[PDB]
Amino acid sequence: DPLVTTNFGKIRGIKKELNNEILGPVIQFLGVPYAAPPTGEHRFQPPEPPSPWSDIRNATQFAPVCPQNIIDGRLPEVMLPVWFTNNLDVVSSYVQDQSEDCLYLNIYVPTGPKPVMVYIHGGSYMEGTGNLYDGSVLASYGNVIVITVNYRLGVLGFLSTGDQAAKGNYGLLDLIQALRWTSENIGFFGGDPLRITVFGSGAGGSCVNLLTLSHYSEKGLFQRAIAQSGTALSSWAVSFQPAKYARILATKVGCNVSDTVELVECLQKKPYKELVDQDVQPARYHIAFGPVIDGDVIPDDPQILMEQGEFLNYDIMLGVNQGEGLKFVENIVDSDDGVSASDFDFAVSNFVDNLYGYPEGKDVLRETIKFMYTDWADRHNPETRRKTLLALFTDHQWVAPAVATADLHSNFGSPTYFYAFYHHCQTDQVPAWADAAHGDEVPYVLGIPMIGPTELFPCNFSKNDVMLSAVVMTYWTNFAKTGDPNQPVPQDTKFIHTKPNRFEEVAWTRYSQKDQLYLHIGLKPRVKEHYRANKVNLWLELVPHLHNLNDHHHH
Amino acid sequence: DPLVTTNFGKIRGIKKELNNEILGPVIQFLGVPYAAPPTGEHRFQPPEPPSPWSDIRNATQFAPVCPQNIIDGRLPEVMLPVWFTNNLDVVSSYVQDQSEDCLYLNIYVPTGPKPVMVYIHGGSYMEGTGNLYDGSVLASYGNVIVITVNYRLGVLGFLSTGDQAAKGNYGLLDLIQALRWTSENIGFFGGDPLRITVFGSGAGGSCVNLLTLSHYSEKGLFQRAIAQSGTALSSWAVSFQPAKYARILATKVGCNVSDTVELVECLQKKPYKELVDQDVQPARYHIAFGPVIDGDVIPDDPQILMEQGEFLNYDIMLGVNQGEGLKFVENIVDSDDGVSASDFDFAVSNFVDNLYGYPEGKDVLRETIKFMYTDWADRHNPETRRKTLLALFTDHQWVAPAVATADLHSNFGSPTYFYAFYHHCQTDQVPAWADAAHGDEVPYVLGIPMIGPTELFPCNFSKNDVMLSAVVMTYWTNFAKTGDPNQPVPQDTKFIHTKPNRFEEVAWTRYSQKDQLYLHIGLKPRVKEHYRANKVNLWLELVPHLHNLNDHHHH
Ligand SMILES: *[C@@H]1O[C@H](CO)[C@@H](O)[C@H](O)[C@H]1NC(C)=O
Ligand SMILES: *[C@@H]1O[C@H](CO)[C@@H](O)[C@H](O)[C@H]1NC(C)=O
Ligand SMILES: *[C@@H]1O[C@H](CO)[C@@H](O)[C@H](O)[C@H]1NC(C)=O
Ligand SMILES: *[C@@H]1O[C@H](CO)[C@@H](O)[C@H](O)[C@H]1NC(C)=O
Ligand code: NI
Repeated sequence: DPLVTTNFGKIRGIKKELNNEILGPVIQFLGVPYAAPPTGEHRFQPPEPPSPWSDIRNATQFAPVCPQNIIDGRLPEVMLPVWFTNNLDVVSSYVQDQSEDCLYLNIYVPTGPKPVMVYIHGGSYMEGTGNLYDGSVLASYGNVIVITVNYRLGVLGFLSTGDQAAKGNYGLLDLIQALRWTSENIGFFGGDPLRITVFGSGAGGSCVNLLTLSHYSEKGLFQRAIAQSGTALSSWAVSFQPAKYARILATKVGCNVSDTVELVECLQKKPYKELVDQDVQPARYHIAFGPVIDGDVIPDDPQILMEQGEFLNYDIMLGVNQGEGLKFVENIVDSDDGVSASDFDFAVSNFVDNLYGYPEGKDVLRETIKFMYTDWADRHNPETRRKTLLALFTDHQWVAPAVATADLHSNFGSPTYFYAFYHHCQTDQVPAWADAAHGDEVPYVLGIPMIGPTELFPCNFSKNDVMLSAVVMTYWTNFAKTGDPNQPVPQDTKFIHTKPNRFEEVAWTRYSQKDQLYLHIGLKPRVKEHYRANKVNLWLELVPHLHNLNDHHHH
Repeated sequence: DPLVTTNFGKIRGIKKELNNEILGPVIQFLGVPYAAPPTGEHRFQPPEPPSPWSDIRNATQFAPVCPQNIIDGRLPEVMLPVWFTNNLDVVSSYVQDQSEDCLYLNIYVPTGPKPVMVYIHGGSYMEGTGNLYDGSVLASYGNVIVITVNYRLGVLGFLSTGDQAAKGNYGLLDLIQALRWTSENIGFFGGDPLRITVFGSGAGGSCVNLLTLSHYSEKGLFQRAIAQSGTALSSWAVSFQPAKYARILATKVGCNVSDTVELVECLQKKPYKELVDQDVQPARYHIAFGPVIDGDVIPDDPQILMEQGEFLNYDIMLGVNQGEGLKFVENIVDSDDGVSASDFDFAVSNFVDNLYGYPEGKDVLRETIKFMYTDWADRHNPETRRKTLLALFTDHQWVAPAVATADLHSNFGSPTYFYAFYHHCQTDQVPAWADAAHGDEVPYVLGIPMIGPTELFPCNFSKNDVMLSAVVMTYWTNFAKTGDPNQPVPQDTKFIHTKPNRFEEVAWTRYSQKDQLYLHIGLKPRVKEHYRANKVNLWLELVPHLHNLNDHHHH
């Protein structure tokens, strides 16, 4: 009978055996309230502490998830993890039970104080749940406590009128409240509040970075951050026109009045289902509801905050996957796995126009970008065209921003580590020609290969996948334990790996803007330098110069 | 007693043994007049046939060379072959005996009709002599007749008033006259007038290409062309402001009168040395005296003629050397063999402004070129900077023009072959870090390694140099024999090679604009595709687009 007494009352967890003969069991505390329900007058308001209870509260099953709709095709596939979009039937079972009363977290405890890794999920800020990420294997394997969190999503978590009526960022404030709850109560579970690492993939990674830029993350709250395939600098990390979308939403539900306070009060009267089901489309590659620059939680544009080093110095780990942008080209690839020269020019031109605006003069940007992403040493290959087009989207939305983020963190003294993920397990839902796509590193970080194929992750993981997952978890948990991916657990070959550990002699060197060393995570691992340096510098150095040659405007 | 009766009279040659035990001797006919002396009223006039003689004329020693000055530092080192500029003391001995009466050619005959290879020398159109190129080894080894030619140089060979007073191109007309003489008389020496191949390096290669664009090269005159490191499309292949320089020269010698006919008549009265010794400097990277677009010999801009396929369909072979542009950077390299970021920016910017003119608006060209030639994967390496800067000059002045030439020839049906020369023998006069420079292929084509170091080519040639020279001569002479570098002599290993022939299994595939297959000539030979495709397309496609973004002007 796993009982723990927290500052709010006694809680009962549940022991769970893992589907691996080597891994020990864990104790799970599911559906733990970390804040009061954000309902009634508390909708569109910062989270309040949870109410205490006098008996023993059971935490043996997941609590309802935050309101969302993932079955009507409103989800931006180019932004969400492929494992999620390709397995909607299973994902749906995890979010079938919903409620506005959804501020709960899950704790996985292995059977001195242990490091705590807090996972922040996120695809587009509109959907998901930490419940989708089983932290059992990571906890048991790395001997760390793993926590998954549910924070307010979409409209309920991010609506903002651009003024005092609704300041936005409720979902981020929930994450901060979950971190405060953890800091104050995890010791009761055997956790170390002085060694808290927050990690997340995709929009979850964006959340991680945004938290490091907020003064609400007081010194000492958490110590390290791991942002996988997600930054605060991408076009879809922040909502820059919140008021516009708040009013479009209001108009659709019959609440669009002149006064913003009355508008919000009206929205607070609506059944949450009504707000969630409306179709509010943002510009392509951008978001409608999400983090906003309120001047308080998020003090200014993240780019400015980063350039000016407006963040505490956490230990930082970040990276990207070889082929993040799969969904960007998957639909235009012909039956021969190739992309035509015409589809290529069309795709590149439209992407540039949406991100940089239409030129009011003679174009130079589109012409230059098409030239740069054309393999002149093999310009006739339709498959190579597919590859370079995919690389363009990957470089622009993930690689460039990640490098810009790494450069600034190291420049300002944050111990930084960078990785490029070049491995994955292909399911029957992904093209045979595809490389690791957005979200593909998640199963490895969570140790799914160690417990075999699951409903959520059905790929038939190989022994090499198990070995690689073990390697990744060792680096990730070493980082959680010391802020150094190499300490204290060496990369050795043990029965758990099932195959020789190919990283035995690979020390993950710290990243610096000068050498830019990074870990190439794959079956042929090694530390390399200047990840895709040519394309990264094209986007960060040359393009801005060319962009300023003309006046541009959007629509 | 080597006697031959030509259409103009009997000529006596001289037998010559070669410094190689395997090679047979050759009969040399040196100083054979192929035209009448272009003196008096014949200065600045097309060449006339030579006068016949009734006795036996001796052709056992070189005739005086055409007027020139190579000792006062007026020679543009960036344009001339390195072996020439680095060994002026020896070169000077070959041009010490000069005369305006200089239209003579040299014939090398091996001891059915044999193919004839006519070598056209040329550094900047102002200096040199075919006498510098001993065709003995090529003739003996390949069993072909080799001819070297002396044509009018500099002022005497190319002065033009831009009108009828002096139409220019006298030196080119001399080459045509030498080819006509060869066509009509080489059979008397055992040569085949139906298999005449013209070849040349540097400005000599430019001459070769210009001849293919002239209507004066009537169908049947010659059948094949080999242009080594030289085209008719480079900035220094043609003189575009002839009148301007004709008048600057006239002013310097006291002949600048208003009437162009009177100006020319005055120049015709001057001692040739007076015209040769004047310092007439053209714009950097351009020429003052050289081929001009007269609308007759050269009907229009070579670029236009090439785009429109205005040339007969010859068998063509063309190529470039790995590091042509050595002299462009050699002087700015520090004692550490590197180039600073500042010197790099300065060199690139100045080169671009000279070739493209100064922009009258915000620059885009300089910024883009600097970005393209920066190795972002090793941006801190000063030696890499040296290499990329050298590559920039090489790509622009030699590679791009050669590829443009090859593409057009193949597009219009000319059987085309392309090579990249990646081997050389370093003398103690060139930097240890340098790769094959401009003119470095000459010793190999001429078989110099077979006879050991010479006064002109003092490098201590290795066994591999001998082997490679043998390989090159086989490809070149096979081309002369059949128009196909692979027939009829196979690339086998014989005692003459001294080392195993590394090209035994390397068939030189024909070049096409689609596959752009070329022969990589080096110690690790093989046919490759799309030589430096990225940089070539940058210059041929992207740059022209960026150039048109602004109005540009020169000074
Ligand atoms: C809590 O769980 C216990 C053990 O399964 C059960 O007996 C009880 O009915 C549940 N509800 C509570 C909190 O009493
Ligand atoms: C909501 O009302 C305001 C003021 O009446 C108006 O400006 C706005 O367009 C309306 N919202 C929309 C987009 O329909
Ligand atoms: C030509 O060469 C021959 C043989 O060396 C020599 O006898 C003669 O004097 C030379 N002069 C001429 C033109 O006969
Ligand atoms: C030569 O004379 C002409 C006309 O008298 C003049 O235009 C030209 O500038 C003179 N040549 C030079 C460049 O000195
Ligand atoms: Ni000017």
